[PDB]
Amino acid sequence: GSSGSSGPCCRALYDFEPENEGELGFKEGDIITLTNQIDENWYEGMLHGHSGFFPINYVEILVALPHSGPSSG
Repeated sequence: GSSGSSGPCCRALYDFEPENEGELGFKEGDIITLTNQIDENWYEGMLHGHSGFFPINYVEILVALPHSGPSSG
C-alpha cells in the first residue's frame, strides 16, 4: 500500500485523562502526532482537532524527531 507521506509518531501504552485545561488525553493504541516539544518529558501534536501536550512516560517514541542539537548522549 502507498501511504504517501508519514512523519514522527508515537503509540500510547495506556489511557490518560486530562486534569488541567489544555491537557491532551490519549488512549492506549491511539497514535499521537508529533510537531514540537515544550517540556523535557512532554510533547506536542494534533489529536481530534485538539492541540495539547502529553506525557512521554505513557507513550513510546518510535521515530526520533528531526530536531537537531544537544541531547542525552
